[PDB]
Amino acid sequence: SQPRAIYYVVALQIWEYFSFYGMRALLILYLTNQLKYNDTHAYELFSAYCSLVYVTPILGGFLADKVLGNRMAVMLGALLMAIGHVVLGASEIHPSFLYLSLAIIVCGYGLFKSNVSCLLGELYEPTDPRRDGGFSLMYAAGNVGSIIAPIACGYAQEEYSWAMGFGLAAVGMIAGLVIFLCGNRHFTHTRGVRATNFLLPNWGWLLVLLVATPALITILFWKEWSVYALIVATIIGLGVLAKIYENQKQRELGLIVTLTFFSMLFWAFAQQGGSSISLYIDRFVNTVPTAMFQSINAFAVMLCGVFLAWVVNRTVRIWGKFALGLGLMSAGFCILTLSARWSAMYGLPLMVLGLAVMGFAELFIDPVAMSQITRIEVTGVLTGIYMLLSGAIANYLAGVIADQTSSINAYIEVFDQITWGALACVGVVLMIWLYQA
Repeated sequence: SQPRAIYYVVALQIWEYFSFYGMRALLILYLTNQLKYNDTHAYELFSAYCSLVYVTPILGGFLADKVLGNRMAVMLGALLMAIGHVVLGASEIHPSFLYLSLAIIVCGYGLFKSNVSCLLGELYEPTDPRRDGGFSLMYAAGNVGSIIAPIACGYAQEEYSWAMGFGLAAVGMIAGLVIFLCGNRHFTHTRGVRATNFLLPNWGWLLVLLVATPALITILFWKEWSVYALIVATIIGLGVLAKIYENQKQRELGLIVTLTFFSMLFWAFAQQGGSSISLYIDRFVNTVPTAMFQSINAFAVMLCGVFLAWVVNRTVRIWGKFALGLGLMSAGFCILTLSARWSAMYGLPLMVLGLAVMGFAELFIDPVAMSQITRIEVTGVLTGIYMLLSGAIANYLAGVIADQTSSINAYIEVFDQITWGALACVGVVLMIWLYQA
């Protein structure tokens, strides 16, 4: 019972999410298994990917805020992502096509994330009730594609080849793109730039897309450089946060810093969960295995979300929310660590449980880091810095935790340790807002 363009953006979200998360499902697995790549190199690449995927939407999603509009930069984000996924099928020739494909998709996603959010944002007026139902349709559609994808790319891989899998990701994105580009009625009117800021006609934008691509290619390629470009972006975000420290009297600011810190540690555990458990899985297992477990992440998230919207102070709220998210990440890793050491050491689906509780909490925290940002004291920037630290830094940290994993005894080492550590985060949170009350 919504407008036309909403069904469109919904379908494009389901197919884009399908593609991306199916690929990222196969990513670390493929990377170790048919590569020639050892564990740690694969961890640095995968990490690098996930992390930059969280970085580019800043500069990328802005390209549609200023010169391009939210019509063009989404179809561009989607084209970049499609071609990236396709070149990512041909990756088996040379250590080129890999970083090529990955940079094309980091660029594409870089556009598409914030561009599609702002694009749906440009449809409804500040009257429509159906606005919220459309964004919750974005939630649910995206997450449905999230449970569907790794089982689709999964059953596509092993009974055919990695080719059919990654090309199924590409094909999914292609169908999402066909679905979007078919027709009209979308808006945001991309225009306005005619030639030079400093020598900056279209040549500047060609240069921007092209050159952004190998700037990303060799960063995943050298991968030493990978770590450092974040450190660049990091001194940037921190210097800016520091600038944000206008007067205004009272400023939830530093306690939002507190937020983005605890959510950073959180996402380190969550993403590293994704990769380390992705490899751990096929190596120790008590119909297809492997990459289809990211589907139980997505599915636990959907269960918990369905029950969340089914259920319904800046003190009691944030207290409980963060302490519960952290608490269940920890518990998930306790049940997971005891899944590994019970499956083996003295004799597992309880690992499925561990993941399910990891999603179970994923639900719980970071609406609150995001609610608190929109509610601040401008707003759109704060969530950029947040997405930087929390998204990026936590994905590279996820990568490091992974490095420090790479047998079953080491895996158990890191899982147990991050259970007591996630729990340390919980405790500190509990203490904090208990003392707030």
